Amino acid sequence: GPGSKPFSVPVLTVEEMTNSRFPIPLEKLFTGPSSAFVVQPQNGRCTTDGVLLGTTQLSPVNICTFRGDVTHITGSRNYTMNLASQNWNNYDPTEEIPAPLGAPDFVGKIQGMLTQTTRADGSTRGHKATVYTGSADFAPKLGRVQFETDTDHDFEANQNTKFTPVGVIQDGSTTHRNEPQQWVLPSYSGRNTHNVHLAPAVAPTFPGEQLLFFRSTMPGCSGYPNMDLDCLLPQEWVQYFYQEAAPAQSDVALLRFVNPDTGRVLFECKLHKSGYVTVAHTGQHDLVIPPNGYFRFDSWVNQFYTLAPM
Amino acid sequence: GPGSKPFSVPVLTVEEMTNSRFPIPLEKLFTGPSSAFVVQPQNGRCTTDGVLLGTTQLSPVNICTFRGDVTHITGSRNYTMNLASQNWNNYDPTEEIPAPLGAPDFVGKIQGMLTQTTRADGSTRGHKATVYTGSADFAPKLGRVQFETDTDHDFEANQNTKFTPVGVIQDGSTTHRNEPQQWVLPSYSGRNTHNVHLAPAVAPTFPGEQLLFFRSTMPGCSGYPNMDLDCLLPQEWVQYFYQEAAPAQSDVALLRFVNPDTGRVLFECKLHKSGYVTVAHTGQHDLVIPPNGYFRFDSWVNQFYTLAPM
Repeated sequence: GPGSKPFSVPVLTVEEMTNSRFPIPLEKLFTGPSSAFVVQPQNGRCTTDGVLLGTTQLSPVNICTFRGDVTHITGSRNYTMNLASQNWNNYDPTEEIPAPLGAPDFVGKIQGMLTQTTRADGSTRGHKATVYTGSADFAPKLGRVQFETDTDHDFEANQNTKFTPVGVIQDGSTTHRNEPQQWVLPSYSGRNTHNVHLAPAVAPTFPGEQLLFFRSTMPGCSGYPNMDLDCLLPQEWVQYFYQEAAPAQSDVALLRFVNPDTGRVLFECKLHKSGYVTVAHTGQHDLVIPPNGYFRFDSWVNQFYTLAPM
Repeated sequence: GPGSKPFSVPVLTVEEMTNSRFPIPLEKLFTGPSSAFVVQPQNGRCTTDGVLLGTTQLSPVNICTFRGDVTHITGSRNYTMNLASQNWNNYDPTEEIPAPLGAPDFVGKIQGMLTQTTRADGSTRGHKATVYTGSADFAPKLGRVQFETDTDHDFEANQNTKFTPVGVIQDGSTTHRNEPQQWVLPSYSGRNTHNVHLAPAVAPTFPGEQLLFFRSTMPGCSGYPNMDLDCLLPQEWVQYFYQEAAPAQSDVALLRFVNPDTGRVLFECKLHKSGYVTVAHTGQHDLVIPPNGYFRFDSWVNQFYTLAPM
């Protein structure tokens, strides 16, 4: 970037920031144990010195979008989308990425709208549509995704078509909140293929520590979905580290979460250079924060620094 | 004072950035005359020293969203939404802004989805919905808007409801591309009321200059809409100026648009302190830019600096 500032984090409140895993605002901070799952999201991954990882790209509005053109599957209301790149050029499967940037990084049924414009006359059309990212034929890395829609006839072939995500759904005849599964990665090249070029899984290692999650509630569109969505970094931090690209002077940036209403620190945390945050706590806990609170970088420390409990 | 923290613009390409007037990426740059109509958008308004204006707020995903509770209009598929604030608290109509932050700043028919969760059991529902921002009863400043939907019964009252925008429609006539009207501000308190606390209208005043517009194509959902959408500043520039808060040393920052493939400047432009851009050109022109090109601040200059023609 064009500046010449030492390392910092942005002065932004949680509510001023955006989830890096779905195009919705952040609402709250949450910490819980993670030994019972694998935490390997591919969106919202960036080192503190500005290296984008996984499927992470810069604008939050592109997260969980797809673009391309569609072909109807006869005898259904389903369509295959042959993907374009984000700027409508040809999609290139040989790029060293797990999937097109911004592709969904969790297994679930994401609902939104497919929209389309006919080039010759500028006629337009749009329908509700869902992508099941755990389906065998979800293969964005190969350039193909299938959508279930509300039409069997009202999309043209060979015309620009976009999917805009809105929320998630669940089958209400089944155990409530059984999906989405935010920590289950899709198989980006389809069932029984191996993902490539992934951002690594993350876990706290220091005793007494847990991940700190930046949490939103995904809109629900049908049934009884699990709408919790946790990201490792706000999108604005991805954007800021990309732009600043300040070298990490140690493995960990010590951050204090400041309450400007009282002038006191509420808690401190470790921002790991590979791009995730830990805190000293044991158990599930919804943090209760001043709405005008923000994070502040105070010191470079190592991974063996002992945090004050919160 | 002299020696103030240096101003800059981010190193981001047009395609890496986001429209500040609808939650979609930027696609291109455009210049044309604007003397016959008023250019007074309320989103994407910020001074170079970081003062947000109009209805402008920080995250692009919130633009053209609404949140609140809904009330069915008997005998129709229409719902009144009684607005909440962006963080689900009560909305305050006496705040010194034109309308809730991020509200639409153009007259048009915006289609998306209304989604809702019932608190007691986590049941959910989602439906297509259109808001007409030129409607007599479009009064977001007062805390009320109307949505035409695809249901007459499947929303509950007194439960959190969100509108997520997707794109625009055209109907009510056979004249193509006559709407949306991107430079017509809504009457934010309803028909025959006066708007308040507006960001000012902008115009080129220097002979031979025109505004430079940051352009996207809104998705279309029905009919033959005009999908052009021009903002005065990318959302990332709003975010960056807010965060950096570098003092303006004059009223005009000279930017050069750099082509890293050649090392040479393609064009130069004026970034006015009050937050818009002009170029020296006469006529309508779609700029042909290298996709990796970006803007670079080179100097503060005087109001009446003469730009190189482009």
